Amino acid sequence: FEKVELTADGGVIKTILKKGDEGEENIPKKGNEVTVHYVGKLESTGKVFDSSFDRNVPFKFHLEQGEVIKGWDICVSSMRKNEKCLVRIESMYGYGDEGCGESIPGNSVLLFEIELLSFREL
Ligand SMILES: CO[C@H]1C[C@@H]2CC[C@@H](C)[C@@](O)(O2)C(=O)C(=O)N2CCCC[C@H]2C(=O)O[C@H]([C@H](C)C[C@@H]2CC[C@@H](O)[C@H](OC)C2)CC(=O)[C@H](C)/C=C(\C)[C@@H](O)[C@@H](OC)C(=O)[C@H](C)C[C@H](C)/C=C/C=C/C=C/1C
Repeated sequence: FEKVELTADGGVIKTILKKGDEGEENIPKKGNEVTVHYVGKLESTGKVFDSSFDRNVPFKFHLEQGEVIKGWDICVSSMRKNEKCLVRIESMYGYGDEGCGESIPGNSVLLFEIELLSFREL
């Protein structure tokens, strides 16, 4: 499995589950609205905290605008259209010491599957 470090400290590590368009490297760019599916779980307890797959509602955000946690901007920036990946995001690139509400404690390593479906620009 194609497995790579997206930050030099190993804080964001991506394993490719299914290769996308690697032949033509069809990759989104900063500012593009991206459409993905995802599932997120805590590495510590294994608890799944969210799944757009189970909702069956694809998730949209603008890439590299700080709309999402840094490890996501870094991860999705590296994905080819139709790629499915597993990404491990250390707390510094996630929610840090604060965590996120009742579902994500402080100092949490996060594991997400992300599937890049589509992207667009105005
Ligand atoms: C119901 O489900 C939520 C998503 C939930 C929230 C809580 C968590 C556990 C989680 O379960 O997703 C989760 O799985 C998670 O950790 N995610 C979601 C998928 C992307 C990665 C991560 C994340 O960054 O969430 C994000 C995290 C929770 C908060 C941000 C982290 C980065 C930091 O820089 C931001 O500060 C600004 C805050 C939430 C989001 O991905 C969304 C889309 C973005 C916003 C809320 C903020 O960026 C915001 O600015 C204020 C905006 O500018 C936006 C686009 C305005 C529009 C109208 C709002 C859309 C809201 C959609 C929210 C929905 C689908």
